[PDB]
Amino acid sequence: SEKFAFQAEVNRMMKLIINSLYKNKEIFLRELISNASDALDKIRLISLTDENALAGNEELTVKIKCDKEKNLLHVTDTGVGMTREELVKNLGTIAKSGTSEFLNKMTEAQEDGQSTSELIGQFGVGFYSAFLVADKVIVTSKHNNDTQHIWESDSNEFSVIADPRGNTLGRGTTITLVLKEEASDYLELDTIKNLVKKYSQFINFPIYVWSSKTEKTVWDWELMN
Repeated sequence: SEKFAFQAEVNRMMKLIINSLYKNKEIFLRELISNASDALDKIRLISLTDENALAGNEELTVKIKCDKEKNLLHVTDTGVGMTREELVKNLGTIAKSGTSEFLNKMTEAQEDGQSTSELIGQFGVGFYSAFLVADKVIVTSKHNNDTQHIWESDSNEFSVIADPRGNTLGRGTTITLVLKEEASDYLELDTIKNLVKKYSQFINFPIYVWSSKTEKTVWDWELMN
């Protein structure tokens, strides 16, 4: 277990973003899906140049799941996944070149009143919008060149620890959200299914949502796109 603090710029960008979308929280799910999407492309492309790319988990899916009892929301993809170093640099710092660009474009557009929603998605920095509805955000990730790890933060800091459960993902990443009190509605299946459906009609991968039929009840992944 090792704790860290966010780069300054990432603290600023976290706020802009939480500010930009303050009245359209639902967008946090749009992004979490996009990211997943991107992650799955990453590996697919990689499967072109490597015969063992999918050896860890032969699937390429995105699977949402609500846990009302424990107040949790999960969004797992069998994408490329992240190594320990990337969890710390990609989430805790301004690693890319296009991220700095977004910090500038965002402040210039936000000042002249122009639409920003598109900016966040444009530069894929949408991950931080998860703090709009979550008190705690946890990212479990297994990548082919490392072991499984856990990242967790309440935005005031973050920490990374190797996952004591061992490689349970195969390959991929799980974004676990500890929902705020005012977001307990995102735990309702019907609410989640419409939002997932609404933001995945452009994903090149199948997106499932652990659902119930129903007293006899049957639970199973339901294809949404």
